[PDB]
Amino acid sequence: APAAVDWRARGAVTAVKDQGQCGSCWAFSAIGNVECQWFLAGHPLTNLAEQMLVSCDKTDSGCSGGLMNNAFEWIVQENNGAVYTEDSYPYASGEGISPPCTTSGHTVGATITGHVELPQDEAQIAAWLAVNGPVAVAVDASSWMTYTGGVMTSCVSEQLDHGVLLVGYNDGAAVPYWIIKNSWTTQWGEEGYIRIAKGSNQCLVKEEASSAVVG
Ligand SMILES: *[C@H](CS(=O)(=O)c1ccccc1)[C@H](CCCC)NC(=O)[C@@H]1CCCC[C@H]1C(=O)c1ccc(Cl)cc1
Repeated sequence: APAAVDWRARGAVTAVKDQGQCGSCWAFSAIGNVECQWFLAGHPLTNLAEQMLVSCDKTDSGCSGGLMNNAFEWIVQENNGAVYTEDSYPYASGEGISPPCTTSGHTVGATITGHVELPQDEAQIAAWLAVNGPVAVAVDASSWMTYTGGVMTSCVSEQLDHGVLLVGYNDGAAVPYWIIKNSWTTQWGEEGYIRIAKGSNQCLVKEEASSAVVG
């Protein structure tokens, strides 16, 4: 695999979003992944609608949490593969209450056919991401509240509680790291991103790595 990859530099990653006071991280993780996969399938970079999952994916629990894999399955199994544009289905859960699903008045922005579940192995996740693009992951982010930058080297790695998006890595740096997109505005971390040390399963990053497939 390449020594280093950063999908942001290819133009493949949308702007950092803001989940607000809702536990909808899982939806931002899944949607961010789809956004990138859709672009990498040869389509214009498009902001897609977390609110569609938060409100309409009843396998998951909206502002009380969810799984990215369930989101990918819901899109395929319950919405004919379709993901609406953010423009047509704006986020409406920032205060912590997700409104009822609305099926009308939205515009399809992307489609997916399925999803893959990646090995629990940082090297194999990196090799896959180098070729196929950004990957949704679950992490322990309990220690992330105060992060303002730098490579995180002592992440509390005890329980999965957050969903984020791997967009790159760097194996050659003095402390090798993952490059991770979060959903807590650009005011958090490194313009909304975090780097965590790579190779020691920091924050349990290898446990639940997956990606949508665009056909
Ligand atoms: C998003 C994480 S968060 O709210 O951004 C956050 C806040 C403080 C510290 C760290 C993170 C949500 C929060 C749910 C509960 C408020 N997390 C998730 O949805 C997790 C994402 C990865 C897999 C596990 C998942 C989770 O905790 C969960 C899934 C399903 C159900 Cl029913 C409940 C929880």
